[PDB]
Amino acid sequence: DLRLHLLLNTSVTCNDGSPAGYYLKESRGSRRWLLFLEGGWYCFNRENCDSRYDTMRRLMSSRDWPRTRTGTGILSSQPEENPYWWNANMVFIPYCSSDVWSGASSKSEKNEYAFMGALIIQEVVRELLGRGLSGAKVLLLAGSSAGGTGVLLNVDRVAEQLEKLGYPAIQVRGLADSGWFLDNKQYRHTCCAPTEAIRRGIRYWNGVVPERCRRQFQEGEEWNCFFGYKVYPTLRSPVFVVQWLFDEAQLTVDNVHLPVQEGLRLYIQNLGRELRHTLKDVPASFAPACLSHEIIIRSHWTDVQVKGTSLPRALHCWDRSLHPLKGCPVHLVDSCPWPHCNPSCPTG
Ligand SMILES: *[C@@H]1O[C@H](CO)[C@@H](O)[C@H](O)[C@H]1NC(C)=O
Repeated sequence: DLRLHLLLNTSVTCNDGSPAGYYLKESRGSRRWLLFLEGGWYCFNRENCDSRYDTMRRLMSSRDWPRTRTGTGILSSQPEENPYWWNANMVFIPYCSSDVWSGASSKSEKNEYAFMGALIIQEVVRELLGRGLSGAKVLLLAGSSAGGTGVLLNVDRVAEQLEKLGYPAIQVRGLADSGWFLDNKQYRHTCCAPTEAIRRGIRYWNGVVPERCRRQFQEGEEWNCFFGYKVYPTLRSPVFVVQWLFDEAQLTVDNVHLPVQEGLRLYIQNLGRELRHTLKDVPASFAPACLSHEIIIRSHWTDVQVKGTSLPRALHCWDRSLHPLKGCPVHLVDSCPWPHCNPSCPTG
């Protein structure tokens, strides 16, 4: 029910130079817009991007994209599946730039691949203004995994872009799902250490980060802005953070692969404690004590609860807060210390 549109500006491309695009389901009565950034890791040199092109080509190219996609979770148009924003205009932006949505570089005689993630978002926003976004009251930029980090890197640029295009009434907000990572010590050492790979990626991609964060960390240190707890305080747009306390991707880059003995037990408990600590001053957040990865486009996303409140409810309470609320909380972080100490955790 979401229909493919390739970008009219065909200079804004996926990795291999094919045009980027978006899937759109309009809702005629609605002034709410949901733009969702797909995730799927990244690549950061010629050799690992070549490998990704062999076996993950849909993440690098639009050549084989289907004409439609079915919206699931927060992208579902059915109230039964999506209590939050079922009647919104929905946009799914495929991740085909392998750059955590940060890149601003074209394929050229010096570049085998194009890394245009940041420009893809800008161009989607620009072309949507002629399809009804000009009349929007709220634009929620959402995303899972690398797309969740992409929200953090791009939400304020979308707000700046709309302001400079003459649309200061559109309220831009962010929803970052499973994109809030820690640059912590690995349980065992190896690469991968995400700090080093992101450092190399930014140079390979011509990656860009939000301006205030860039000005804090300065040249050569912009990799810091890919880490939510560092970039979030620099952002002006309201951002709701969704993060499993024991995220599978975090554990993977930490070289944890699950009878747990004391060293690993303490490692996992300390990871949950550190994640919880970084969310202490994030007023809008949903952080269940589960070992999982992504939530908001999963069909059963309504099932998990923190302190008896589901994520669709928390997001609705967030909406109300942006118009504390009795019985409508927006800060929901588990305090129990082990995966699945919350009984509503996904089953697998
Ligand atoms: C196409 O996109 C590029 C890169 O974002 C930009 O420089 C150029 O002005 C755009 N052209 C049109 C016609 O939108």
